[PDB]
Amino acid sequence: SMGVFTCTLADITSPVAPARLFQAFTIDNHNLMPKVVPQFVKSIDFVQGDSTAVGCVKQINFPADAPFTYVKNRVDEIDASKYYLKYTCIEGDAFPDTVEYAVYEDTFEQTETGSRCKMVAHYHLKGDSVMKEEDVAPAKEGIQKMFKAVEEHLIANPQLYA
Repeated sequence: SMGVFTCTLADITSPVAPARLFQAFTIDNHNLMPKVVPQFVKSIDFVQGDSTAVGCVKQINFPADAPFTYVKNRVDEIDASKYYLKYTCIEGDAFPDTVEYAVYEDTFEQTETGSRCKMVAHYHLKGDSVMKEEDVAPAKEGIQKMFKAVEEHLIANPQLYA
C-alpha cells in the first residue's frame, strides 16, 4: 500500500542462554507466559494446531488493563537451530491504528555475554498512514518488562529448558 515500516520492537542482551530464551518466548510461551507474566498475558490458546509448529495459530489474550484485547499469530517459519521464528498477525486489535498487515521475527543470537534477543516488526501501512515513535513505545516498554520477568524466572530455574 503506502509502504512497509520495519522497526525493532525489542533488542535485549541477556546472560541467559539463547536456546532457553527461544523455548520460553517462541516454543513454550503458551504455557510459560500466562503463569509467569499474568499482568501482560491473560491466556494463550491454540486456534490451529496443538503444539508450536509451522502453520499453527496461537491467540494471545491480553488483560482488561491492556489497550487491545487479542492477536492471532500464524507461525510461518521456524529455524530452531538459529533460534528464529517468523509469524504473521492474521487477526486482532493490537495494531497501531494505521497498519494493514504485520509480520514479526523473533531471533535469539549467541553472544559472549549470553544471548542477544531481537524482535522485529514489519508493518505494512495503509495510504498515508502516519507513524511515530509514540505509536510503538507502549509495545516496546511492555515487551522489555515481560522479558525482564521471564529472564528472572529462567535465572531462578536454571534447569528449565536447559
